[PDB]
Amino acid sequence: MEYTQLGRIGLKVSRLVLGTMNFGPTTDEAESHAIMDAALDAGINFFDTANVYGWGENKGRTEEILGSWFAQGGDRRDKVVLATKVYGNMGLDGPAWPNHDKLSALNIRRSVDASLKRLGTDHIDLYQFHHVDRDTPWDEIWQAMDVLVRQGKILYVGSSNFAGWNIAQANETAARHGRLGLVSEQCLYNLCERRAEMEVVPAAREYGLGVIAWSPLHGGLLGGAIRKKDPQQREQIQRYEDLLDKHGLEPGEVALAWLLTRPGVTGPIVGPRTADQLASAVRAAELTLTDEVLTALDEIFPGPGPSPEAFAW
Amino acid sequence: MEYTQLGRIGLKVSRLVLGTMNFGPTTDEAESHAIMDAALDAGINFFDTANVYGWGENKGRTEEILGSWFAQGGDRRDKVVLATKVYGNMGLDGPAWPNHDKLSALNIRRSVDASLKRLGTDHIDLYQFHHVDRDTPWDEIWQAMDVLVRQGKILYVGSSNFAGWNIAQANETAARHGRLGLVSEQCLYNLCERRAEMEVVPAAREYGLGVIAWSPLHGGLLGGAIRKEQGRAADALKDPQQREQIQRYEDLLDKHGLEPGEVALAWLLTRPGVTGPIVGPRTADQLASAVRAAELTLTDEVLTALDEIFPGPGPSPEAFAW
Amino acid sequence: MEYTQLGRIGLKVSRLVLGTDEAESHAIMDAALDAGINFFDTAKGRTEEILGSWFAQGGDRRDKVVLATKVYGNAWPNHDKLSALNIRRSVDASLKRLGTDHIDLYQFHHVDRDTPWDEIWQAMDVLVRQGKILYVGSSNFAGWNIAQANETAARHGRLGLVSEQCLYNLCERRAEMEVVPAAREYGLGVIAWSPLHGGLLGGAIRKEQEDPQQREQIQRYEDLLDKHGLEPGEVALAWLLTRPGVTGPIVGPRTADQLASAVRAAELTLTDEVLTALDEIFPGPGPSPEAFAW
Amino acid sequence: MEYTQLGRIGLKVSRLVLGTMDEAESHAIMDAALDAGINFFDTANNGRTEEILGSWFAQGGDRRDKVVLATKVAWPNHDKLSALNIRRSVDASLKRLGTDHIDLYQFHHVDRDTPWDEIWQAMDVLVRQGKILYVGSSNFAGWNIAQANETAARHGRLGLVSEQCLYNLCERRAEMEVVPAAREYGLGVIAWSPLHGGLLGGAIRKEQEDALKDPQQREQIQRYEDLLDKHGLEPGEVALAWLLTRPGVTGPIVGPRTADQLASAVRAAELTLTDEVLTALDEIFPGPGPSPEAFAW
Amino acid sequence: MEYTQLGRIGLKVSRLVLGTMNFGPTTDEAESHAIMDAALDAGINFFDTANVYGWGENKGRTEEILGSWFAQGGDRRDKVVLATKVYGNMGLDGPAWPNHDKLSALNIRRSVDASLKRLGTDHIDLYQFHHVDRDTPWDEIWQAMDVLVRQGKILYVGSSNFAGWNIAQANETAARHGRLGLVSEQCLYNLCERRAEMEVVPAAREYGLGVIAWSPLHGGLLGGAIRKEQDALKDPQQREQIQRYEDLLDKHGLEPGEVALAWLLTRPGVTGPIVGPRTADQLASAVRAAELTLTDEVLTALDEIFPGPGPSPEAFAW
Amino acid sequence: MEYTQLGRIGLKVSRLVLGTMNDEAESHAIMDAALDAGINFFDTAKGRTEEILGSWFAQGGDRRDKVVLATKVPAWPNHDKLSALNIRRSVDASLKRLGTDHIDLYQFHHVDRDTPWDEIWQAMDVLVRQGKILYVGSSNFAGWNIAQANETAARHGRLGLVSEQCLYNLCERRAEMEVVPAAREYGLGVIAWSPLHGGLLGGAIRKEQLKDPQQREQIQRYEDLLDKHGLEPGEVALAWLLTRPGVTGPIVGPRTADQLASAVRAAELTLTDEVLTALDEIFPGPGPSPEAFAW
Repeated sequence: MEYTQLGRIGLKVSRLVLGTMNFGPTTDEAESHAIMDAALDAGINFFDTANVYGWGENKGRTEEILGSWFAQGGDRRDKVVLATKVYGNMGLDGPAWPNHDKLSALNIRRSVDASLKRLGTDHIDLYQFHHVDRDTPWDEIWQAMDVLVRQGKILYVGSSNFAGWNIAQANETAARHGRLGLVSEQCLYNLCERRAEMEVVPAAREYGLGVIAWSPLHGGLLGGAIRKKDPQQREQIQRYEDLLDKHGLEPGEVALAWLLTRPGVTGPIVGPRTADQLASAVRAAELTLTDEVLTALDEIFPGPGPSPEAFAW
Repeated sequence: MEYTQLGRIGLKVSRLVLGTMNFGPTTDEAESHAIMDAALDAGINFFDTANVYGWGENKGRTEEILGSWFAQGGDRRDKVVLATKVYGNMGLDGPAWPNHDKLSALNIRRSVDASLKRLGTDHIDLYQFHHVDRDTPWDEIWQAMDVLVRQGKILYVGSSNFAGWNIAQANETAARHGRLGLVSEQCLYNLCERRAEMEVVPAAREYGLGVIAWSPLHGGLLGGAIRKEQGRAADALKDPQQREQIQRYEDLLDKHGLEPGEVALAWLLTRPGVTGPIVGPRTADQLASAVRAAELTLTDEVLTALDEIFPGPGPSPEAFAW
Repeated sequence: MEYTQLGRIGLKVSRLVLGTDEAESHAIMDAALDAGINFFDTAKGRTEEILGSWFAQGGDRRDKVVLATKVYGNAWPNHDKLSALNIRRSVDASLKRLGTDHIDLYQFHHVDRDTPWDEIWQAMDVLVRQGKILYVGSSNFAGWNIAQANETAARHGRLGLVSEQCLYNLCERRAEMEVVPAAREYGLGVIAWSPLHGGLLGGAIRKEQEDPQQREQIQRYEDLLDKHGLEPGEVALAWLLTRPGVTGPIVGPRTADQLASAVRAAELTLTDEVLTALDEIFPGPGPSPEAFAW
Repeated sequence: MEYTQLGRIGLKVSRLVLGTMDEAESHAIMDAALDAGINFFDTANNGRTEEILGSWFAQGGDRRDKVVLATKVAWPNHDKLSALNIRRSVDASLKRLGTDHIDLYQFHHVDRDTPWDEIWQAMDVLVRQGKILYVGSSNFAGWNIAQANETAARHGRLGLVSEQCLYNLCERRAEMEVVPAAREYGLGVIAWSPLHGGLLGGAIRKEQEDALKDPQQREQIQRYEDLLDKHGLEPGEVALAWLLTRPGVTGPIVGPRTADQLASAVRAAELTLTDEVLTALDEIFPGPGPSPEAFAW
Repeated sequence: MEYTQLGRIGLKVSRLVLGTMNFGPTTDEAESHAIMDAALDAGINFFDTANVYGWGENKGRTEEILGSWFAQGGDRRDKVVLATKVYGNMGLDGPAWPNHDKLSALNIRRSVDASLKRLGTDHIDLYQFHHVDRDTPWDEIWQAMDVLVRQGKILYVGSSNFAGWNIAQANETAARHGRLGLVSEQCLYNLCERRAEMEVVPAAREYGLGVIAWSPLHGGLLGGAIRKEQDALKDPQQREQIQRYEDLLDKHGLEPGEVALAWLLTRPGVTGPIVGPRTADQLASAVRAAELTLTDEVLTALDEIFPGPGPSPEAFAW
Repeated sequence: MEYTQLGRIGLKVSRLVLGTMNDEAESHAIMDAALDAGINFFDTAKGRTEEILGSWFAQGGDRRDKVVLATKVPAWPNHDKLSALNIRRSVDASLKRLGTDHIDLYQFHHVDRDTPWDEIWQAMDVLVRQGKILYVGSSNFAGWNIAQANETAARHGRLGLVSEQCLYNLCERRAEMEVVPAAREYGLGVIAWSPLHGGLLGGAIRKEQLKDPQQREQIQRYEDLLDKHGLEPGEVALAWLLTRPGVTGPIVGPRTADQLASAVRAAELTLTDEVLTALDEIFPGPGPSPEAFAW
C-alpha cells in the first residue's frame, strides 16, 4: 500500500480511502466489520464516513457500525484516521427543519455531538463539511470548529463539494488568527467528470489541501457497466471498455488507478461492498497505467484543465 | 411561515420571533406551554426570553417555564433558537447591589449559569445584552462571551437597546481578534417610534446584524387602543395631539378592512433590515392573529398613508442636517 | 482666548474656529490672529485662493494657523463624494489655490456610504506620507460612521478622524443622540456648524425692527436674554462652549465688532440659572438608546 | 446612460466600457463617448492605443479629468507579473498616456509563478507615489481573486476592484467560480468580448447580407437570430443587454468606432429584455451555474 | 458608601477595600466573619487577601477563613469581589524551593488551585501578582492567566508592587492578542511615602488601572503614633513630620488614622485604600473616614509636612 | 576611543557624545579634533547651535559622512510640544539650518502628555520613509513613556525609540528607579545629560577662590576623596557614569582642546572597587522601583 501526506499537514494516509457508504444500507454490520478488518491488514488507515450514511430512517447507522467496530478493541480506533461529515439533514428526507442542515454554529454543534455518540469515540480526526454553505460566514464556521478543536473533540477540518474560492476564503480566514485551515477537499472527480480540474483542484494545491475523489467510478459507469440512455456517453463508455479489453484491464481498477496519477490527488474513496471488492481495489493501487493507455484515455475522456485557460486563455 | 437569515450569519430564523414576557406574569405555565407548542406548529423556531422576565420576586420564572417545556422531550430544545438576556438586576426591584446588574465580566458569569440552570439546558443559542453598558469596555465584554463560547455554553451574541456606534465598536473590537461579533440587535422600533432608523438600523445593516423589533405595538397603542376605549399607552392617549395620530391610524385601517394589531407587525416586516417583530401572545388565538399578520400584504396606498400619519426621521446625518 | 486640545490629539486650537472680495478678509484674518485665533477653516474656491493670497503676504501666516479645508461637491461622476479619484483631484486643486504645500486638517464634507473606508484611508495615507496632509476630520457624519472610520484606521496604525463638524445649536440638538457620543468615545473634537441656526439664534426677532411655534421659541429666548442683560448671538456661542465634547463653534466675523462680539462670547460665563432656562426653551433629546426607549 | 458602482468601491462608472479595436477618428469617438456620458476608458478590447489616448488628453478641455482611465500590463521578465515587469510596464505606460496617474491598473492575466506579497509590494509602491489609484485583474480564476484580496486586506490595502473576464451568451463558464468569487469579494465584473468576437453580432445574416463551420454551433446561432427576428431586436444589442441582467456584471467592453456603433451600444444599455426573451435566450445558450453544483451537487 | 469603577473596567467596587491579613493571625475566625458581615452591611464588596496571609507555618489560613465565611451561605460569595494573590512562598520561610515563589506559569498553576481549595469557591474575581518578577516574560505570564480565565477560574488580573513600565509592558502585551490586561495596581502609597506618584500612578492612570493603596497608615506610623505612646522611627526627622501631623490634626480635632485614609481618597487615580480592621470598631472607624471631608486648608498643611515628588521626569529633571 | 552599540540597534557610537558648546570657528576646531579622537556621535542639546554644524558640514572632507547627527524638536499654540504639526515644522527648520538632507537621530525634547503615540509615530514615520530621518530617540521621558512609545511602534512594525537622554549624574540618580530600567528592558541607549550636575562634580569648591546648604558637605567628601586618590573631579564624574549598566555614555561640551582631551582621559580611566565603593557611600542611589519605596 502506498502512503502520502494529506496535502501539507503531518498526517500520513493511505492512497486508498475506505468509503463506508454501503455499510448498513447495502452491506451488513458483520461483513462491514470484516471489510474494515481486511482494509487494516492491507495497510489502509484512512476511513471515510458521514452522519447521513445509513439512509432514510437509518441515517446514522454507518457511524454506529464503525462505533461497534471500534468497540471490539484490538487498537482498531487507535489505528484509523477517522473522518466523518456535517451538513446533511439528519431528519426524515426532505425540507429540513431550519438550522438542522447547513453549517451554522448551531447545526455543527448538534451534529458533532450525535456523530461522536454513534461512533463510540471521544474524537473525530477529520471533520469535513459535506458541502459549501454560502449563508454561513467563515468567522462563524471557524468559531464552531475551533471550539471542537480546543476541547480535543476534532483534530483537523476538511471540505467537500466546495468551489476553489471557498477553499481560499476558508484557509485565509483561518490563517489570519492562527488556525489550521482545511487540510483536505473531498470533490467529485473521475474520468467522466473532470471539471474539478478547472479551479477546485488547483486551489486545493495552492493552499496545500489533500484531494480525495468521490464517485471515482462515476456511479459505476466506469465499472464495465455495459456487460449485459443518451447515445453519446454510451459511446464514450463503450470505447473505454473496448480499449481496456485490448489491454487486458478491468474497468473498475483503471478508474481508480487513473485518479492516482492526477496531479495533487491524494487518492480516491473506494466503496467496497464485499472484501473481494476491497481486494480488487487494492490491486488497482499496484496497477501502473502505461503512457499508451493514459494517452488514449485522455482522448476518450478529455479534461478542461485549469481556469481561465479552460474557457478563455 | 417566512424564514430569513439572521443578518450575515448562518442562522435561519422565522420572521416572527416568539417573545415570552407574558409566560408566568400574565399566562400561567400550562397555557404558556400550549402557545409554545403552537408556535412550533406555525413554524416559529426563534424564542426570545430574558432572565428578568417574571417580575419582582418572581424574576426568572419565564425561563423556568421554557425549561419545563423543554423537559417534556420531543425535540423542543433541538428545534428552537433559544435566546435570553443579561444586564438586568435579578435582585429585588430597585437599586441593585454593585456588579449584580449591567455587563461586567462578573455579572455575566453569574447571570449565564443561573439562566442555564433555570432553562434546564446546557447552552443558549442567542445570548443578548439587554442594554448598552457604557462603563464596561469591549475587551472585557468579549473576554466574558468568548469564555462562554469556548466552553460551549453559548453560540451567538446579540445586543438590545444599543446605539449605532455601540454596534460598530463591538463588532470591530471582536473582528480584530477573530471573534464573531454581535449577530442581532433588538431595538424599540414601531410606527409611533421610528428614531431607531436614524443610526441604530443603519449600523446593524452595515455590520450585518439582524434587526429584531421589540414593543412592535408601542405598548398596545397600535393594537386598537382607542377603539378598546369604547402603562405607557395609558396616559399617552391623554395627549390631544397624539390621540389624533392613533385616531387617523384606526380610521384608515377601518376603511381598508384591516386589523390594528396585525398592521403593526406587517409594517415592521416591510422596513429594510428588519428580521421581524417580536410577538407577545397571551393566548393561542393572539398567536394565530400574529401568524396572519406575517402573511398580510400591505399595499402601497396603505404604506403611503401610514408613512404620512407616522413620519420617520430616516438616517442621520440627513435626519437633522442634510 | 481659551485654547483646547483637539479631542485626543496633540493639536492645540482656539475655541473659536474662524470660518467663512479679497482685501477685507485679509485684515479680519490678521486681527483674528491678533485675537489669538489659530484655527482657520474654509467652511468654492475663491475662499481658498483668498487664504492663499493671505499666506503669500509673508509674516508667519502659514506657520501660525491650523489650516483646515474640505472636499468638493454636495454632477459628473467622481467629481463629488469621497472616492480615491475625487479625493486625489480635490486635494491637488486645494493645494494649488491655498498656495501651500500641506493642509493641516483635511475634512470630508459629508458621509459617502458608497465608498469603503479601506479606500478612503488609502487615499489619505498617500497624502500623509507625501506630507500633503497632517490630520483628517469628518463633517456631517453619523456616529457609527466615526466608529467604523477610526476602527478601520487603527487596525493598520493610521491616525483616524481627529474631528467631526456637525450641525449643533440650541434649536437643533439631535447630534446629542449619537454623533457627539461617538465623537467623545473615539476622541474627536466636535466643531459646531451653524452655531446660530442660520442667524435664527442671533437676535432675529428684533432685527424685524427694520411657523408660529418656532418664533415663540425664539421669542422666549430673546425675552429671556433681555431680562438677564445678555446678547443673543453671544449666548448661542457660549451655550455650545459648555456642552461636553464641543471644541468650539465656527464663526466668521467680518467687522471688528463681530470679532470682539465673538471673543466676548468665548469669555462669557453663563450662570446656572440661565442654562436651566435655555434648557426648557430648547430641550435636548439625550443619547440613544435612552432618547427613544430606555 | 446608466451608472453604477464598480463593485464595492466608491468609483462610479458607466455600464458601457469603452475599449479598443489613426488618431482623428479615435479622438472624435472618445469625445462623443464622453458626450454620451461614458466615463470608463480602457485600453483593451495593450503600442499605439496608449499614445492615441495621451494625445487625446493633450487636447485639454478637462478630458483627462473626466475619464476613469484604465490600462493594463518574450525576453525574461518582459512579460508576466514580477515586480520587475510591473515597474517597467507602468512607467512606459505613464509616458505614453501623457498623464501622471492611471486610475485602474489591471493585470492582463494571472501569473502563477509570482506570489501576491511581491505583486502587492509593487502595486502598493505605485499607489503610495500616486501613480495608481485602483488595481484590477483580467483572466483570473475565482480562486486567484480570493487569494489576492485576502492577501491585500491582511495589511489594509485595497484589493482588486474589478475582474475582466470572457463573458457572453455563448461562453458562460465564468459563471462557475470567476463571477461568484468577484461578487463575494466585491469586484466589478467587466465582460470582455461580449459578442464572442462578433459571433453574437448577427454573424449569419452578415454571411449573406469563423466558428460558423460547425453545424452544432451553426444551429445555436440560427436559433438565436431567428428568435430576435421574431422579437424585433438587433442581435448585437441583445448580447450586451443580456449581460447587463447578470448579477455582479458591471458592464461589457464595447469598441464603437463610429457614432452609429455608439448609438447602437447606448441603445443596448437601454433595452429591457422581457422575461419571455430571457427565458428563450437561456434555453438556447444554457449556463452551467455555480460550482460545485455545476458538476457535483 | 461611595463606589467607583475599578479603573477603566465595568467592575464596580467600594472605595474601601477590606484588608484581611489580620484574619487568622491576630483576629480569630469567628470574629473575622463578623467583621466581614459588617463590611457587607456597610457596603464594602472589595475584599482583598493573599495566599501568604497567616504567616510562618500558617500561610493559607486567611484564605480558609473566607472559605468558611462563604460556606455560611447567605449570598456572601455572590456579593463580594474576592481578590487574592500569587508570588510569595507558601512553603517554609526563607529561600524558596525553586519555582515555589515568583511568577513562572508553573508557580501560577499550583498557587491558584491551592488558593481555590482554601477559599472554597470555583473562581477568583481578582487574581493579583504580589510583586514584579523581572525573570518571567509576559507571553509566559499572560498564557497562564489566560488559561485560568478561559477555564472560568479567574475573572480579572491585577498587579501589586510594580513599576510604571511593568504595567505598560504587561497591558500592551495582553492587548496585542486581545486579552484584558491588568485592571488594578496595588501599590504602597501614603502620606509618608509618596514616591508611587513618580511613575507608578501616572502609568496606572494612563492604562486605566484602579489604584489600591496598601499600608495606608505606613505600618501605624500615621495611626496616632506618639499619642498612643502612653516601626521604630526614633529618628528625629520623622517625629517632626509626625508631631506636626498629630498637633495639626489636634489643632483641627481629627483622628490620625482617619485622615491618612481620607487623604488617599483625595489623590487622583486612587480607587481607595485597603483598610485592615482587627475589630468591628476599627471597621466603623474606616467607614467614617470615608465620608470625612478634609478642608482645602488642611490638605495644604499635610502637603508641606509630607511633600510629594510628583511625576517624573519633572520630579528629577524638568 | 571606546565604542558601543546604541542600545539594541546596529548603530555603533563612541562612548562620548559631543554636546553643544555655545563661535563658528572655535566650534569647528573642537569638532574636527573630536573626529580625530574618534568621537563620531554629535548632538545639539537650537538656533545658532545647528547652523554652526551646518557651516561645518559645508567644508566637506567627509564630515557629514563620518558623523551620526542627532538633534531635538508662553509659546504660540503648536510651536512647542510634540503635535504632528510641530514635528514637521521643526524638522524642516532643522534640516535647513543644518545644511544636510537627513538627521540620523531625531530626538524629542521632553515628554508631552497630550499627544498620543499613534499621532507621534505617524509624523516620525513620514520622515523616515522620505529619508529625512533614520532613528528616533527621546529626552526627559518617564520609564512608562519609553515602554508605551515602543510597544506602540512595534504593533505596526516601526523601530521604536533607540535611546533616552536623561538627567543622570552622581548627585541625581533617581533615573535608576524606572527610566534606566525601562530603557534597559526595551533596548535603548541611555544618554546622560548634565553629567557634572551643572558643574557641581568638576571641582566646584576648589575653584571658589547655585547649590550650597546640605549639598556642600557631600561635594567636599567628593573633592577630598579625589585629592587623597589623585583623580580629577570632572573626569571621575564622567567615568562613574560609564560603569553604570545601560549607560551609553555622557554628553560632554568641551570648549577647549584641553577639555576635549580631558573628557577622553575620562573614558579610559578605570575606577577601582574602592573609589566605586566610596563614591556610592558619598552619593547613594535609590535602586529600582518598587524595592526603592516598598520591597
